[PDB]
Amino acid sequence: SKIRIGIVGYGNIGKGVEKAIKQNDDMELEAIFTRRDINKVDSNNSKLVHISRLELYKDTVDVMILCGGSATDLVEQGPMIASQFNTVDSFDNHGRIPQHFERMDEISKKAGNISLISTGWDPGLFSLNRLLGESILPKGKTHTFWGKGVSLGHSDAIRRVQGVKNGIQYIIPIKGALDKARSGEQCDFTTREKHEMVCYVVPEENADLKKIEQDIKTMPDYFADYNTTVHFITEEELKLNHAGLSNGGFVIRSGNTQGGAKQVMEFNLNLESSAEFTSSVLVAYSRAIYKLSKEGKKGAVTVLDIPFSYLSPKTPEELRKELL
Amino acid sequence: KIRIGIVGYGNIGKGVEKAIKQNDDMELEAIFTRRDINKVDSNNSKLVHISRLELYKDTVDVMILCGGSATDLVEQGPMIASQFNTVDSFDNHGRIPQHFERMDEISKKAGNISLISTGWDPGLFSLNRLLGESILPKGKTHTFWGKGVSLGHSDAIRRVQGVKNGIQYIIPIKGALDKARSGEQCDFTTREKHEMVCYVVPEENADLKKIEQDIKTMPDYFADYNTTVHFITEEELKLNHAGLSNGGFVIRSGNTQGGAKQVMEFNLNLESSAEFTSSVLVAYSRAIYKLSKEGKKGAVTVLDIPFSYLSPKTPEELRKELL
Ligand SMILES: CC(C)CC(=O)C(=O)O
Repeated sequence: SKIRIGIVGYGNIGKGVEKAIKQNDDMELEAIFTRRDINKVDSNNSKLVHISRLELYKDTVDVMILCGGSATDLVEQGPMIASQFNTVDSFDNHGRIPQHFERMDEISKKAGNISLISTGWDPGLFSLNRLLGESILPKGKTHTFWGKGVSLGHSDAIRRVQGVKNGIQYIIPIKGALDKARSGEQCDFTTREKHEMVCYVVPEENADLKKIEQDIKTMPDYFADYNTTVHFITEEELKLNHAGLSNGGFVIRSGNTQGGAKQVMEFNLNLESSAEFTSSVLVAYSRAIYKLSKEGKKGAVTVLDIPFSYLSPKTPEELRKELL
Repeated sequence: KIRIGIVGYGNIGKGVEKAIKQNDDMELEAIFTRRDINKVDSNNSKLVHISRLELYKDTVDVMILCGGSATDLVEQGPMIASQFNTVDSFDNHGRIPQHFERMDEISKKAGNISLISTGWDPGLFSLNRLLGESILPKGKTHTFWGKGVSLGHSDAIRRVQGVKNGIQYIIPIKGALDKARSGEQCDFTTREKHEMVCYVVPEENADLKKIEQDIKTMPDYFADYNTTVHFITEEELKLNHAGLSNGGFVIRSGNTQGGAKQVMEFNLNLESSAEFTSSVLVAYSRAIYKLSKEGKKGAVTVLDIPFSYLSPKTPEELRKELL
């Protein structure tokens, strides 16, 4: 009696979800809903179904994983699906999370369904670890760093600079700050001390390299506040070595005991494929939502409300014997 | 406001006392000791003889069992659970299933809740082993225990004839640790992951030292590890081996469909191992308090508790701040 999963959106995350479901013997992919004309997108991928027929799958989908195609509804249609299915999404706008919760909570309850919002690595796993850290060590400081990954906005920003043909940006934690955080010494970090930015640019012929470097570095709202390095490369090297699909980060709680003893907790991720990891997280949490939906849990929930036991297909006894 | 009772005043109990002070929503009702009334009125404190534990019915919300002995907890845990909600750090992994059943039976019948085996391992490390396995079902989990005392093995060596007193350390092997992190995945033998270093204060007759190295051949505890053994004086052990610091690593190295290297790591660097356990116990007491009020009964483990229950903040404050 497999868990029937439904995927909304067939972008990198939707594709990643489909893949991860193959690593989970207790799950079955029922359908992948897409806005694209599946008449063209072929026909022999039995799973593809046009988004207009989503409603027809109310009795065949236990959990719908929202992988926002890659446009507006990628922040606007959790509500529309929630009224028909139990949902799981990775809404990542931290500032608007409180509001997303309320919206999904109303719709979820009103429909007698459960909706998991803001899961993934951050929000998601990183959130859980910040929580754990400040709960276990009430006195101390939390430090989150976002490992080497691309900042889409920044790459577009770089492309706006005169003389720049193409390019990519990376935000990278500064080892100095990581070491200090990991050491027991407490401290607050300035933006400039936590992360640096590295750009790899393909210049237009001629252009003026020293000038591009300074236009990027002094760029307000993007690089001005960070130590920024600019490397010049060819289009080939960009395509070859800057796919930009990797990422990671660190969540560190530096606390002090009562007598001044230094206690440090750390959680970190090293992901060769950011999207596929987010997808794996989405899938695991689908198992939890399915379980909670059966127990009649109603409304919206975050990773903060879910016991880790629900993420596993093993029985409580098996977990206590093998992993505790 | 949450009334805490501390059972046992060893290093963990002491650590719990101080940890409670770091929590505004908590209050220490009493510290229960098994020390004879052989005292100077005590020496003054929050210390109360264990025989009076029963008098605290309906004045204590959670009894944190700080005993470091899993063997004693076998019987003591059940006794307390029949009277109060409890939280313990039963650390004998092989016997957890039994401890769980016994505490479960007892707490259920008494309408109380009993959290067993919390701390850093069992506890935090257990949670991360589960998280790793669930997130990356296709991979390998590797746990290492940073440099520090292993305690059990300290008493273990204390069984070798000729050893009066001693201490033992477990130390992760950098090579194994780095490989685990690489995401290359693989299997390590016990010997490839940790090494053991002992310091022994010997003799009962200026005993045989070559034989003392009965430690190296000791099944289970040692032998599976490259174990070094140093002989020192009681004096040396006292001033140079107060093994308080410790830590460890829990790494999940996996691959997603396609071979992409994905690595998850959780680790601890603790200057005061006992006090960290104390902090963990206290935070979990809050969750147990909350659960008890919800009518939850029976035994639970860290695996059954949502992280939100560990915080005094409101569900709204957590989403606005930490999510
Ligand atoms: C989704 C992107 C537009 C976010 C962004 O601005 C960035 O990553 O730099």
